[PDB]
Amino acid sequence: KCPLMVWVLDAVRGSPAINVAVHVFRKAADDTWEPFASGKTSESGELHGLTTEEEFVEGIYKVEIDTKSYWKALGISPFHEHAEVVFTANDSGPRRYTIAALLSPYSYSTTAVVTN
Amino acid sequence: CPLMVWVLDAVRGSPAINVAVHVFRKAADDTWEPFASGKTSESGELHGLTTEEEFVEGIYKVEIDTKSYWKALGISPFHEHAEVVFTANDSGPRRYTIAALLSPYSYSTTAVVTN
Amino acid sequence: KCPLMVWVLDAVRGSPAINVAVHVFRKAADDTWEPFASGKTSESGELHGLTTEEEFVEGIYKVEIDTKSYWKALGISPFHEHAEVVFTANDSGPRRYTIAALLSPYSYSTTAVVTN
Amino acid sequence: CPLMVWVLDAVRGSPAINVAVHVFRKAADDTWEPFASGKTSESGELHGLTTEEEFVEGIYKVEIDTKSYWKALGISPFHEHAEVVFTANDSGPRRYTIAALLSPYSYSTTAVVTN
Repeated sequence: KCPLMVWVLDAVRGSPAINVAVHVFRKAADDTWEPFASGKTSESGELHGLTTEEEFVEGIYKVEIDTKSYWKALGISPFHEHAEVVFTANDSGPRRYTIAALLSPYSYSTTAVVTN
Repeated sequence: CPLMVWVLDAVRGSPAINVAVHVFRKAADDTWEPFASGKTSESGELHGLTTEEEFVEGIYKVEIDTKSYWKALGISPFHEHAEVVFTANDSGPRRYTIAALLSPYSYSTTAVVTN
Repeated sequence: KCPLMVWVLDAVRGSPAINVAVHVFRKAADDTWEPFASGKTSESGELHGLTTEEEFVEGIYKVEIDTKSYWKALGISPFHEHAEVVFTANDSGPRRYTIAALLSPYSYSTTAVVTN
Repeated sequence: CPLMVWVLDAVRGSPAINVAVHVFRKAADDTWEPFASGKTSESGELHGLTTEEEFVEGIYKVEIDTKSYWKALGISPFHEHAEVVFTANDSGPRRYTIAALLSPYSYSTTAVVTN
């Protein structure tokens, strides 16, 4: 159903990271990043419905997570401007991508869960 | 130095100083016997826990006292402590660096094992 | 509903970590760890139904995740015997705990998501 | 040394050797201008990227070429590269250590900022 989902967690509060802006880009033929989809994480730290199976073709995608704005709204001084997750989407049978990001003011981790 | 612990603070972006660390070794009776202990330095490092002679094969548990660290900084954390349990020197002596990255509700640990 | 859930992900395969044994213990008055609940992660890497709101009283709990057996079944030589997550469960209004663990052969990370 | 990069391999429990790193600085026209580059050593460290004089205030992007690293090891990874984007030296000169921990489908990055 949903081919690309983003989950964001807050490692300082131990909670979902709510209202985090997320911008997805697709690399164009001229090597520039073209806006593809965007949204804000929900109360559960999830962002669903970014794209459809039809539109999400093979290509290089960048998921930018606006971490600095998130920390600033919480009164915390962070290190990063934003987190970037860059990957190739490949048709190798049925696939769904979940990008999980765990945020700390001076650190972050990201993991991809790719399922059939 | 066959066993070292390095600890970083992901909130401050700095070494985690004065973090207590207790190391245990599993005895023949399956209990955890105290093996070594210390506190991280201003660089977040803890050296000199043991010697090549004393660090024989066995199952070791490195307990990093993260709750006491966060409490001293006025932060109420989730975990009591981080626990790193591993078999050491089962294919001969190795040097181990246990790296820990701390957040109030999360931590990560990684081992760098060198021959 | 479910007060304690465990999620386990595999950072080498980018997938849920399936059939991972998980043992939960509660610290007794004599300072020993008493078995409390156990199970295996599902096809989604989740373990639900470990306990009930009635049984999950305030106390110190240890969640042991049998990572070495998981890696060995995949033909991978890991560092840790198991991962341990030790925490105090506190009544501070309605609370649900999700313990998330991300596994690599020589590293792991754990995060707690505590919600109302 | 005001900017250093340390990279670890979470699969092998070892430093990640020969990892290419490219650093960019945001120009007045909002484009990313090449700033410095290098490869991690046998210890997983990359030193000497820049000097205190050249490392002025600005927004920097440290690109760690993780896909090329995993491909050279016969592992097909998820990410193209890891990207660490930050404002540097906005309250005066600081020393930055960017630490990255790599797995085929995951990575973590942490910054240690010292004055």
